[PDB]
Amino acid sequence: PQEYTLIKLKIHLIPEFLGSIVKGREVFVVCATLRPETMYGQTNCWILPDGEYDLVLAFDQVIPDGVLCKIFDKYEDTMKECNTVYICSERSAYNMAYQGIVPLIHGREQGVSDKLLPRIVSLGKVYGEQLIGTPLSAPMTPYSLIFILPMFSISMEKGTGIVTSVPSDSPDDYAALRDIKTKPLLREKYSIKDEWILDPLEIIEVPGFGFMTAELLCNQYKIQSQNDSAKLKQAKEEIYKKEFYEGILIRGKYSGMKICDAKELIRESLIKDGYALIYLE
Repeated sequence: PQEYTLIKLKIHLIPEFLGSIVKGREVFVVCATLRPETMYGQTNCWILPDGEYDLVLAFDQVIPDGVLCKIFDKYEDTMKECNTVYICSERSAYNMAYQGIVPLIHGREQGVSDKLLPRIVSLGKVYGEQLIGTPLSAPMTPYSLIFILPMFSISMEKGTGIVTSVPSDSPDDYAALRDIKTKPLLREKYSIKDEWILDPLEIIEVPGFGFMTAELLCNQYKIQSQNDSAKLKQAKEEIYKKEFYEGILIRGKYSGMKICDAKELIRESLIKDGYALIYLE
């Protein structure tokens, strides 16, 4: 029952097809991480192309034993406290509703019965593929626009089904990004443009590994595709732990600190500046 940082990546250019649905509201794509420290190295964002994601109305402010949420009679009642849209899985939007991050509204249950059934405010459904190439304004990374690209190893059953890419220090991200870089047939299939593919960033030094720890571990485990999920799971646990203790930040406000010393502060800052939320799951 764990504490995630939910990172907000703002859509920088709203696709035509979503302009009617969105209506001058700020839209953010949202992703859950355990490693806010790593957000200095975002190169892209990852989405499941066949995944179905909702455009979910959300509270502008959150109030961060157990937790509150709010219900309203109708869509029109929320427009006061809610001028914000999050793209995410329906599943994860329900979790956010039950922690007070999105509004609920009075729905009536299907069928013969009267029973009150709380619903989120979905403005529409969208497939991931329809968002590939979308520019996002990402917090902390010095590339400051980054793009949505496809990753086929994403589970819709976890987080929001949309994920951050730090190929410098995430084996999954290294692997999915290398699959894009080295498979021209795959680029052509998703109309991937060369300018959407940004290089890894040097952000975290680990004694004996340097600044591309994910690439070295992928090699050491012999990870050949983003689909090698036993090896990736294992390697993800290794890098996590290794970087927690031995990793040194070489970027941003807290450069020169060990990650175990800076992680909390970095996370506090993200929540305080509005770049992220706490999300339990």
